Amino acid sequence: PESADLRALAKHLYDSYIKSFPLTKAKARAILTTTDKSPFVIYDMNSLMMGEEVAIRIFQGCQFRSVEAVQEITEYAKSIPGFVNLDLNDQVTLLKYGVHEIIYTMLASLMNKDGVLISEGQGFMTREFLKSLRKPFGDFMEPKFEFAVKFNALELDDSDLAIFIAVIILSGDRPGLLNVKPIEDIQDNLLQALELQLKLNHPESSQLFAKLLQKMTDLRQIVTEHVQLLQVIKKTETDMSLHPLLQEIYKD
Amino acid sequence: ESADLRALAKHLYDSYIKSFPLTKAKARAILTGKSPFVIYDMNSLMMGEDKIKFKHITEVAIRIFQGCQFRSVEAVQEITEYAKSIPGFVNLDLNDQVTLLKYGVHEIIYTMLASLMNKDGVLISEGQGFMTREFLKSLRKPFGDFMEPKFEFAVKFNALELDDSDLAIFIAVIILSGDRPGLLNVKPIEDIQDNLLQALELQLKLNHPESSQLFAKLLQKMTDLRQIVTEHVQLLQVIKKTETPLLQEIYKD
Ligand SMILES: CC[C@H](NC(=O)c1ccc2c(ccn2S(=O)(=O)c2cccc3ccccc23)c1)c1ccccc1
Repeated sequence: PESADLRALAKHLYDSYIKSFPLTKAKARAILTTTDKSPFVIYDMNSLMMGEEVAIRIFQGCQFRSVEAVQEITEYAKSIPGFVNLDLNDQVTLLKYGVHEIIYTMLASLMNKDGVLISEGQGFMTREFLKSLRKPFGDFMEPKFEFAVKFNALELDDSDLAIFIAVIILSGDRPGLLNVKPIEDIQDNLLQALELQLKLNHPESSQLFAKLLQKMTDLRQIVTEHVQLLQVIKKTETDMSLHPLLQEIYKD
Repeated sequence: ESADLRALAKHLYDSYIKSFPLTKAKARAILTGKSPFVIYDMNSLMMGEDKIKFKHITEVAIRIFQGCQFRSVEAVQEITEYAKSIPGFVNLDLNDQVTLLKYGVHEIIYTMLASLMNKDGVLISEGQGFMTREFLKSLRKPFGDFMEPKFEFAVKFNALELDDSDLAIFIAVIILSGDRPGLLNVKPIEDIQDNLLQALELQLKLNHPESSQLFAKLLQKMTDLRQIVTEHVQLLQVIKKTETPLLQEIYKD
């Protein structure tokens, strides 16, 4: 039926997602669970030193990946049908507020309860090593880990994720949007696509669609705690700097 | 099974009716016209206190806040009784029942508060009154900023045009959240909620067939509710930091 259109939309978004994100969840899980693709593990200072201030070295590295990620997400967004046709100011707005939610959603795919893949999967940084950086740097990663642990339990694959993150981008409740309605119509179509996708890809997973949507609460709260941490760093490390792209994303 | 979900929908509606005296259908009749005393300024407030029987009258802003808390306490008892009607709820671990209510009553209170609101104000005292939104945000800081976010929420929420039969099932879903901190047996909670969510989905499709993804949009509101509740405590604490005994006990939250 029009189901066909919805499948086509799912298929389109999956395709674009692979084109946009060079480290998929499927690649990630395969690394986490071979010989040619095993990661070097950083769990302390010497492992770090052999892998290549320390907490600032790590934070800066985290910044660069963050900037790279926003770049990927921007490319993916433009593939979402209708997105580029929206008012430019709104495109920018949608990007600014969607970027964190997508970054942490996808970061889950790179995480297990013990650590997180880095440097395209070549490296693996342990939760405890990150939990042991000087305050409050030692505390930026725990809520992401906790979220990922619950989120990974949903057992979503890349094809699921492609649609879900498209749904996130097209959030008409973002502050300062000029034309809510066209955004909401793209999102309605994306939601229907997502719903169908979940029903077909996880036909035993009861009300998975609802549980996925419910996980927006946790995402929201994570973003909030993160900006608070950024505000402390601002005043303590005045020698330090946020990347301009990241600056603009946190302005309001 | 599709008949069973409607059985559940109907049971929850009947219970909701027995538990919540002032329903949305009732409130909306009163807001549109078919008649309440209005509070739009300081003079009208005073006249309202000697017209409408207020049960909390024991600054001005403080008096209004205390009344809002009297009501909330009342609502907690209504929500509690309603939750007992939710199939499976009583059969849950007693500590878990207590936890679901404790973390759930606030989201539900704001949910139902929206049934009593429009862009211009809110029904009070069982619909005998109506306090204007302008008169609320005319109150001194921090008090002028406490109902505004509720109003913004309600406007958004009320646009979904839910009725009481819809809301009954939505509220039950909220109570049966398996992510409340400190639960001991999450399984039967999520189980019940799954059943409630199937019920809700079927309810909305049969009662709002023209609204394609109403289910999803309602689910998105649940996160809005958590944001509201989270933000509300951040003000509530500082209110215990402006208010300076048995009474404090009665309203310990
Ligand atoms: C968009 C927000 C952004 N980034 C994050 O909040 C964040 C944190 C850890 C991340 C990512 C993306 C990957 N990881 S990671 O756990 O794999 C990671 C943690 C620590 C150092 C890393 C260094 C390089 C690559 C990944 C790293 C984003 C941000 C904002 C301000 C400052 C720093 C970072």
